Amino acid sequence: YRIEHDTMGEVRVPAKALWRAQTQRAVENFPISGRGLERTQIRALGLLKGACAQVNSDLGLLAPEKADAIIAAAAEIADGQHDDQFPIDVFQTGSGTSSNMNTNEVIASIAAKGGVTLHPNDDVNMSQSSNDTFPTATHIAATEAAVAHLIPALQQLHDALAAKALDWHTVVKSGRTHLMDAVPVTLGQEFSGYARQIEAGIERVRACLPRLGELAIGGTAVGTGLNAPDDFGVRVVAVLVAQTGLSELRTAANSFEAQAARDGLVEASGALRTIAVSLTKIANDIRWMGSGPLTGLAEIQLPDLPGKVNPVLPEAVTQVAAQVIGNDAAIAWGGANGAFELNVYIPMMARNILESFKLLTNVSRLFAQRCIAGLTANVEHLRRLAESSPSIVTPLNSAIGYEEAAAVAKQALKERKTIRQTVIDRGLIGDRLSIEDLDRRLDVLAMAKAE
Amino acid sequence: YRIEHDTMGEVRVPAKALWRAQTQRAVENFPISGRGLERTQIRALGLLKGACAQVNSDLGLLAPEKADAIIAAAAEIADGQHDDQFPIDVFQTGSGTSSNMNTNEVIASIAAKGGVTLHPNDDVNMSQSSNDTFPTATHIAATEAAVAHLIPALQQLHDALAAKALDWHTVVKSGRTHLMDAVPVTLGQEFSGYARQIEAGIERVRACLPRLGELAIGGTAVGTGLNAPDDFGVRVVAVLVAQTGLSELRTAANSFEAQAARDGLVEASGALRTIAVSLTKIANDIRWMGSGPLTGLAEIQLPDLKVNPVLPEAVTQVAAQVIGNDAAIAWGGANGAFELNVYIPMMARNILESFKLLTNVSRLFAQRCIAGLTANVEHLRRLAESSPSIVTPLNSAIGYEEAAAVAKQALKERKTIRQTVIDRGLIGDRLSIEDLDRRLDVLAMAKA
Amino acid sequence: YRIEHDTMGEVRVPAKALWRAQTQRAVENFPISGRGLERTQIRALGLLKGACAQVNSDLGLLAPEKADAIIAAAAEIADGQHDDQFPIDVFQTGSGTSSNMNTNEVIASIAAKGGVTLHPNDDVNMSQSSNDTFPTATHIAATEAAVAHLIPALQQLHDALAAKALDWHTVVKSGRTHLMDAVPVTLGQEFSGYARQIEAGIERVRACLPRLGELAIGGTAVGTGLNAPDDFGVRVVAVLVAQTGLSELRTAANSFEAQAARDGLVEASGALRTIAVSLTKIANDIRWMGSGPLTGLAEIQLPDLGKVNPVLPEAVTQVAAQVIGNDAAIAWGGANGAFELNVYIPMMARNILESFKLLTNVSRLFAQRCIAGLTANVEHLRRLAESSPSIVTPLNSAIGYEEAAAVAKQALKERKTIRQTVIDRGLIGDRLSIEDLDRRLDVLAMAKAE
Amino acid sequence: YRIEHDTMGEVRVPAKALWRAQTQRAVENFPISGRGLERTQIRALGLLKGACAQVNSDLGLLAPEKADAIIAAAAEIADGQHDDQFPIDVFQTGSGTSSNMNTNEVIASIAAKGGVTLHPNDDVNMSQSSNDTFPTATHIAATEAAVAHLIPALQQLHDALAAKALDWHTVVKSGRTHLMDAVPVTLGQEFSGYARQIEAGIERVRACLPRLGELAIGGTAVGTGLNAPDDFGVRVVAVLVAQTGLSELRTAANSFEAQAARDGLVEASGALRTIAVSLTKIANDIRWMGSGPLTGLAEIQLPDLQPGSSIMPGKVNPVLPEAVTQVAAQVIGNDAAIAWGGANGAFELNVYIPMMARNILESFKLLTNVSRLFAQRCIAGLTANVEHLRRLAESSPSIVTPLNSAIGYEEAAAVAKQALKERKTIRQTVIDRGLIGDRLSIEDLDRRLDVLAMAKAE
Ligand SMILES: COc1ccc(S(=O)(=O)N2CCc3ccccc3CC2)cc1NC(=O)Cc1n[nH]c(=O)c2ccccc12
Ligand SMILES: COc1ccc(S(=O)(=O)N2CCc3ccccc3CC2)cc1NC(=O)Cc1n[nH]c(=O)c2ccccc12
Ligand SMILES: [Mg+2]
Repeated sequence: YRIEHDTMGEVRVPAKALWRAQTQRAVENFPISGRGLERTQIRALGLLKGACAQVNSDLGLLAPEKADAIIAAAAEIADGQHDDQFPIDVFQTGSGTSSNMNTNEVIASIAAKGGVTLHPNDDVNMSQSSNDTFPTATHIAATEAAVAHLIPALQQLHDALAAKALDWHTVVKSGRTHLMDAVPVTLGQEFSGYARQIEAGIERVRACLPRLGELAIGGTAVGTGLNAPDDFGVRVVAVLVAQTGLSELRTAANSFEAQAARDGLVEASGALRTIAVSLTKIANDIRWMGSGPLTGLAEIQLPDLPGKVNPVLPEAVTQVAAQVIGNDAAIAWGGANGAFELNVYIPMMARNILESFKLLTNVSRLFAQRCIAGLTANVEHLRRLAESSPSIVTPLNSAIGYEEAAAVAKQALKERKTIRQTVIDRGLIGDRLSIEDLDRRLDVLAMAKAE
Repeated sequence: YRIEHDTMGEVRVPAKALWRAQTQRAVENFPISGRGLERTQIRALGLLKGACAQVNSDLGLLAPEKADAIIAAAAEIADGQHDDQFPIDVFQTGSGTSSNMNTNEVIASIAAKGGVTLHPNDDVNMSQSSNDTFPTATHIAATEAAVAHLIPALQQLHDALAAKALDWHTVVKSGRTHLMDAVPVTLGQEFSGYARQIEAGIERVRACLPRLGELAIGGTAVGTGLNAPDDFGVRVVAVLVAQTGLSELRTAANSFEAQAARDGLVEASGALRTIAVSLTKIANDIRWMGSGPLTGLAEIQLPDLKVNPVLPEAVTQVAAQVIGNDAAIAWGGANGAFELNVYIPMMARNILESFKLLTNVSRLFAQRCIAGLTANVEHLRRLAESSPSIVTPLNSAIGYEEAAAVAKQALKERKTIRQTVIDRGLIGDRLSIEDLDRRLDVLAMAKA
Repeated sequence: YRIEHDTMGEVRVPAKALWRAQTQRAVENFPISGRGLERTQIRALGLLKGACAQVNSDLGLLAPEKADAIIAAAAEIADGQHDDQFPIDVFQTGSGTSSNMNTNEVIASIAAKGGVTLHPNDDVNMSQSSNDTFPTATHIAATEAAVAHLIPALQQLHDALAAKALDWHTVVKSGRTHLMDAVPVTLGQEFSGYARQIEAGIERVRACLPRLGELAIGGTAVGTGLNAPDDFGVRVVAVLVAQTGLSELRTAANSFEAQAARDGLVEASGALRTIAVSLTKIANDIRWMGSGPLTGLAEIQLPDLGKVNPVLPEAVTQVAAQVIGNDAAIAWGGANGAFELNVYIPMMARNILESFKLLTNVSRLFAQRCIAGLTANVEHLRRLAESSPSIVTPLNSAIGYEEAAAVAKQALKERKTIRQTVIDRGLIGDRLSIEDLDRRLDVLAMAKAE
Repeated sequence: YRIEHDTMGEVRVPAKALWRAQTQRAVENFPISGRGLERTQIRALGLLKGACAQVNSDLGLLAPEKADAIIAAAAEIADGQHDDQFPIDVFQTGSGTSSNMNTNEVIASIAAKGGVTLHPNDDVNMSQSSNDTFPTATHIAATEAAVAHLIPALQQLHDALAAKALDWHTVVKSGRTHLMDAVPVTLGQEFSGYARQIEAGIERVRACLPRLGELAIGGTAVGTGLNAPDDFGVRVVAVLVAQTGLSELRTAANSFEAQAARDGLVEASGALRTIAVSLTKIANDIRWMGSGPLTGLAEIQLPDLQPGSSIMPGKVNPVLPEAVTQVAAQVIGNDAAIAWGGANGAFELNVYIPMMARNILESFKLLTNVSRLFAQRCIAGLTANVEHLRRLAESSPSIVTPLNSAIGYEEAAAVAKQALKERKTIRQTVIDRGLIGDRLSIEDLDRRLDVLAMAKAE
């Protein structure tokens, strides 16, 4: 071990570690979850520290040699070379200051190897505060997870569901309302519904981006921008947009709102919770569709991970959905409980919203590729049940009367025959209606209003 | 106390009641909460039945005498004249079919008083099903609640907060982070943050309207539109837009999504939940600011309705209720099956209550709390003059090196920057007292 | 439209209103939800005011003619005769002081009609504060809801489920795991599981009562009992226990915890949330088992209120959703007390008391109008159990797993019993008698019932 | 690397991996969270497989050399020696069958290193199924977390709060109701309330154990017990209780309820949710009482744990109350996830077990760890600003009430008005208005205005 110090005194630190005294104190203060920042969060802190040093350099506030060493070290952090040098618990000081110091200290150590002396706070934290940096890194990570990862994953799941809507356009089957047999639909129409739920999910994510992409950087300790250049925020955002290509990143509309609250994470988590609600309905219908092979609905077969496969992907999707709903409740709880100039629930809110992004992204692509794409429909079976359902007797009423339509439905169900065969077996053809009229009235695909 | 004849026997119905047998059976079946539809929901059911009758008349499917009687009876319901004719529990069949039939029966009874005979099903429910009517009325009610009521109430609260942000632009005070003394801010800056939260709230509600305003009407039993005209939905929506002025009402993008799911309600509830989260921070800050007057922060004085912060308490309690309602909505939203989500009456109760609570408490908070707040200006300046200071504004006078030495000695000896500058003998040609006091001025440090 | 003169001006009060100026101001201050206190919280406020007057009379603090007038007026409130005299919104001052004052004013107005003058504060609120009364009434109402109403309702549902478990003891059917076919169970075994869920629900409600029944009365403004007799709490609780028979009512273990927090309501709501979770599983299984009549599971028929919509399972799952939401609102209020007082009490009381009422009413309806009248498709369920690929495993030691897999495939394709398939494939002989086959494919024995 | 053969083809497995083909398929099937089972779940799966092998040996179903090898391998897993051999995602098949097979495969691989051949299914999974094992291990883990870790941690916090309540028995201060000035209390009374919240928290955990400790073992695939000995569950429970000392473990009252539902986890989460609600109140009150030191309430001082800021060099922050309130938020979210999973079983199996297990065991761990840290690094070192607190109590308008019977409520109200206006003590204001004489001696004033007696401390 080695001796390091801070404004509170002296601290023993692992002789080898890139982090310094403040990080070590936080390792000792917060042994709670045993989990630290995720790859996406460390990448965002690296991007931000690089962009700050670039702007400080551009404003002649920081020596070029120091800015260059920060930019190079921060690039190594953003690329993933130093993940082991972020040991601090998620459950740390609410502003995320410990993690901010962790980035500063690691950057200084990297620079030192390369012969450059950086002061973690006077150089690596120049023009910044703990209060504006950690939420900025959080909103970069959440915006990147929304734009670069979740939206493309939902688009892949949308396309797989729309492809089934088209493939199954004429696959007529029983409708089901209240779980009870209803007038006909097609599997295609039901999948067009699932596709619309996912398309609307993408619209929900896009609608939250004008506020999710807002960054606190430049507001310093309390939102006033004291101890930063007046244009720090607009300059740093311009660097982050050019480096990431995320045009959704923007300076906060109000510098006080951006630090006193995290309402943009609450808003975004509501979009994710809505997707989790949509995915629950889609996955539940699909596993019920596959149920059997004998005693269930046996409408479709899920691909094996023939008719006896456990619906394991639907199970993963509905478990992810449960986790997103829980995470959402934790996010709203932290969101509400800010005071005055700072919301001090940022590390916990960050853990939860980034996890929700990751789970939905990963499960959506698996569901699309390994469940949706390989579903096969029991087409003739579905049509035979639709043609045999008491639900389709209604259009006979005007030809044969209510009482006889009811007797047809009862006999068809008891004898396990089609409506068409029962109407013939009861001797109703000629008297009340012709074969041509019967085939028009009982055409189940026409009844589903599909072609 | 009259008796009626249902195809499972004899049903006694109160004599002044306009509902008939199906509604009276639903009253007997669902004695669960003892609360029925709200007036917003009754109004929306009246609007939908008048619009359907109009379109069935325009298409020649319904005789103009019957259409006229349905339209007149529907206008009375939409006008609030029959809010006592809807006795069915919220906790009813999950399609809302019972309340749909309640509307059909009341219109039939209103029509019969003017000498016209209507069949509740064949005439008043023509081209509609048991499953596309109650979700349509729910979305009409929620869209009206968002556009005509909530957004203007939030704008009133925004304008009250923004007016204080301007009044108090130079009312300097101490910042607080982690509840600890921080560098100066103004009371106006804090109120500018509150105003932005409510402005972002209005943006959040606006953002959900393209989906909240989607109506299922025309989809009939399963979403296929069987037994409705092909253009029923588009024609009914046009009548509803014309009659209500709500341009946000639209036909569903997908007629299956619009009946299998209520995801539009779940989305909208998320916006309301975010507003509840914002209101909690605003209300909490305001009651803390008003706390004391000896044991608290005593920064502001709330209007009296030793003043208890009763409107901040009402706001925070409303916020709690919107959070619970939101959880119930998401639970019902997720539990659809195949062609129908059967949680509609519960989801409707919860999202329409959330709209109403937020509307009503926002206007009360704006008018009877925010507008009348008074700042304790001299107290707030004394707190600002006790905040930590920084040496940065001395750099141009004593240089980076001396400024850094001032900062170190101030921390070590637990002194202010100001006293440390004086104690180090730094007052001279490089730095007058005037210049020290101008550089460290607390309102300049708030950068207003 | 009669008129009243306040400490702050004039107030118009409805003529047939028994409330006075403080209530009317609260009506004007809080037009938020349009919903006031429930019948159970009005009753509890009457109970509490009667017992407080009894004790103030017993200690010689209150003239007995005034105490008698309060006791008579409070009894009318407790008996539900004045449910229309409580117009204040739920969303009021967070201590429930407005509703406290509403009760004091209504009692004074009832007393006035019988010739007795009571000061709402000095007489009806004697020894009490604005902060220990409303939460005491909340905990009386919630404890009475748990003990007199919800437990007996849950016991009625338990007994209905258990009676089905016994009637269907030998009704063999396919198990289902992951929604896929599995080895046999009986409908009786499944209903015995539902019954245990409800019996465990009753255990969960019983387990929260030591803390749900804790009353703050006597703690006055901050929990110290300043301006009350030292034994006010134990005296008032003893009168409430004697009058109501509710032995679960008790003084708070800690008078500060009883006012700074409402953790007993949060605890109780968790038990109600667990019951809602159990009822969701039971109601969902029942509506799935009734699905059809052609394209669903068609295991049972629900009674009308095999084409019946499952309307009571829909009522039960909707109520369960409301209980879950209410539970989230209660926890939110519970967490956000400050120092000597939690000021979310009216919101918490609304939510907890609604949850109790919905679960009570829907459990009785579910037991009586759904569970009691279910009918099983007994022969059909046995035919599917006897035709399932899941039951060929006990053939392996006779014919090997490869021929057992061939039997399973042919039984499913030809829609025949495993028994008939084994006979049709010519496997009856020295390796397998008809009697040994019938032992190996005895699906009811595979379910291992009593 | 090193190659293997499934029934569905050839699988490559890391070289130092003790898992086999089924585990490697699950790794490829569920790349969702990148997080697998925690230490406590792995331990429980080890305990369970050892107890099962012991019972199968006792009943003469499993050869003793095979049982001894499973027992030895399972003890290594339960001792935390193999925490890196469970790579499967939490978000797996909802019965937890993947993690069950992972345990069977790791045990077979440990035994093979000692020259004994075990079939992961026919030996290590003997008398068990893919559905009654993972929920049994979940309930063992949750019961152990409640009894061995959380209750002791909560007791430590209770004792720290109760010690402050006693040290501060006479530390008089103004009450606060609605955040407004109220009549006197002691800091000791407030801390006795916080102590009771934590003690009630322990009572809530104890009250759930009769159902949390119920185990599905012996139920097999659908709860019937088919393909297992009639008494397998009571025999496995007897072994677990004897080896662990966990008296709360029991065989389920109903074998169907035990597999079709996880209501015991929903119930236990409710107790943890209530503790999070109590901890929120305690931690919020403490950081408010520590607020300032110049612009806040400055009632107490929290022990300094790390530098608060670089811009404000000497500012120190209530970091432990922030950790506690963040944990509480996580426990409330976790609780919502668990209830959601608990409600959505179907027929003979609830298929939300891995997700419900992750959330319930995380809530136990966060609450245990943060409770100990709050007790040792915050509560134990709090110091009260006694003279500040007494000065405010002695200047409070709220304390004029006991003057009423001497000078009347109108004159008492004038004393309060004046004191508050002129920033004086009530005692001094009563003097500066000449009221000491006939109706009121100087010692009679000091008896009426005794702020500690007004707090009515036992
Ligand atoms: C999950 O639903 C099923 C699963 C499998 C099969 S099956 O292909 O394996 N099948 C062959 C057909 C048959 C012929 C004669 C006797 C019995 C059977 C039943 C077995 C059918 C079904 N549904 C039905 O039999 C539907 C049904 N129709 N008519 C009714 O009167 C009736 C009464 C009660 C419940 C359901 C029914
Ligand atoms: C809800 O499940 C059902 C509902 C109704 C009925 S029914 O009684 O109305 N019925 C009579 C039997 C029959 C005879 C010949 C051809 C078709 C049919 C089906 C119609 C059966 C079923 N289930 C099945 O047919 C089950 C089944 N068995 N064998 C399979 O190979 C198969 C393949 C795909 C899907 C399911 C199956
Ligand atoms: Mg003070």
